[PDB]
Amino acid sequence: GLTRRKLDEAIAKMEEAGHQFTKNNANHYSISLSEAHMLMDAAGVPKFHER
DNA sequence: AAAAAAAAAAAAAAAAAAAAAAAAAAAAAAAAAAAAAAAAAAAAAAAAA
Repeated sequence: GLTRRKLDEAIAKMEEAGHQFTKNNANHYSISLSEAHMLMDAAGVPKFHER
């Protein structure tokens, strides 16, 4: 449920760190499930409890 | 000479079998539906006119 602009904001906040968004056989960003968790953990979306 | 008694006979009654008829069951189809499998059109990502 993250709009494209929100997801680009999240990856602009995240990617400059040491993390690399692992790509599959192609360049397509193959964000692992844990990668997605971390991304939206620090993306700024409050959890169902922390909100 | 005639009567009665005795003996060798047809007709009716009872039981079983073979013809046929109807219904039900096994089967043996030609047709359809559902599920499965083998390709395809908008969106997304990175390096470069």
